[PDB]
Amino acid sequence: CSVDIQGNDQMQFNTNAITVDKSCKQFTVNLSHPGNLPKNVMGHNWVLSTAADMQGVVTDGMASGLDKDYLKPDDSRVIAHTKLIGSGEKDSVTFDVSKLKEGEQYMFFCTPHPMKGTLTLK
Ligand SMILES: [Cu+]
Repeated sequence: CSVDIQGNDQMQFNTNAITVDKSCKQFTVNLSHPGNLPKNVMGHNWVLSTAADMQGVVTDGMASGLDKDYLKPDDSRVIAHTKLIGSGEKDSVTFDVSKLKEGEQYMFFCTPHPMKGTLTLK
């Protein structure tokens, strides 16, 4: 009931797709950042929302800026998120798998960078 994911200096996640076993009551993502660039210039976060909500999350996050991890505080669209990390740093996030609803489309993404993928219940 976890997955390790990396974001690198070339604005790439190392996976495009996360699957969550329905046996899991909670799920944990462990984000890391191979490379050499620091947070203030190539910081990554890992953020989960519905596909429909992603654009607003990104837009409001960019408006909120670096010190708020490029996320709007208390954004109710955000199901789960990590903090922003620079190279060598790590953050994990855990969420309640019962927040994932039947028939909904979930996406994960970094807010400052064009990096995204799908999250699916197995
Ligand atoms: Cu990023």
